[PDB]
Amino acid sequence: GSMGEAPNQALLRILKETEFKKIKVLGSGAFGTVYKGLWIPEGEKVKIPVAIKELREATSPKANKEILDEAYVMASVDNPHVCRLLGICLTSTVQLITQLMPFGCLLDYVREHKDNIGSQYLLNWCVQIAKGMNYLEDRRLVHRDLAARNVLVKTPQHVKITDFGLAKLLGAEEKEYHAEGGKVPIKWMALESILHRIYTHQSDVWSYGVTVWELMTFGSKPYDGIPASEISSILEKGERLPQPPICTIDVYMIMVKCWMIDADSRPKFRELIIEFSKMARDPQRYLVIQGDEDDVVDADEYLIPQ
Ligand SMILES: CCC(=O)Nc1ccc(OC)c(Nc2ncc(Cl)c(-c3c[nH]c4ccccc34)n2)c1
Ligand code: NA
Repeated sequence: GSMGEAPNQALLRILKETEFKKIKVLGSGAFGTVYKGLWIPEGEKVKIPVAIKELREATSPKANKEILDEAYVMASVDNPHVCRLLGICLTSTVQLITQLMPFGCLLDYVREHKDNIGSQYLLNWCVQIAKGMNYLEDRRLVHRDLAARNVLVKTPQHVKITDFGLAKLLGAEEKEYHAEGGKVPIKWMALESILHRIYTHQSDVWSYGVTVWELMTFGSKPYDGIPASEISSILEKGERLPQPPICTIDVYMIMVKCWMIDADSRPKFRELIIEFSKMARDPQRYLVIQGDEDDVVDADEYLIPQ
């Protein structure tokens, strides 16, 4: 309890609204709306595809608060497996501008390409998502909303984590974030998060296991048919998501470890990177898929806290 805080010198970039045009709606609902768009900086021979996020809440001040908190976090992160803020645009309700991810979210992707998705892809996605989370952990960020819908696809070989609407920054030696009231997706949440509103890097790991389960089932809904109010008592009873058909015990065991009652018994993201990348060297030994396609680890898969 002696470490202080370093200054955050991230630049917040404010973009002119005239420099980009909307093209079509990509998605919308309660959260707000996301548009596909093209950004054309003033004195340059460049056109950049972007997503334009317009969050919607009860009032404009409410939306603007939430959206500026999200811009803070996204402006502070820079990793190949995490979405990056290009900047914000100061309309009546603020717009978040980010890179367009042309293949959409990973959840819809695995649903739409179920039949042409092999073991190599699935396992590398798991590696890449873990690399993203591990980086976020090194930035002392708890994501709190990791799910297949919140993983975006730049290319089938390259995915990035998105949606920092619920993300929280921990203090220097701080371990937990205690949430107030507020909707959070119960079916991706760790038990302690549901019971006590405690969120940690290890509660993010629980969400990761559920995200991997989504991928391995080719985009099934977790605990399908079950109402959210019944979930915590199910988990308290020791019940968990079932073993996906394509999964070997080796892979299913990793998921179960992510869903341990004891948060500190769950794997660390750095360990998941190692485990999944080892598996990715021999994909068909670990996933058994219809119509598919040394202990040595590369230093880029051996990540040490920063
Ligand atoms: C799971 C649903 C899904 O993401 N669809 C989807 C389809 C097609 C796309 O590209 C042509 C994309 N590209 C994309 N690029 C950047 C962002 Cl920041 C978002 C994005 C963030 N939040 C969202 C909520 C709803 C829709 C999109 C987003 N999307 C996304
Ligand atoms: Na392994």
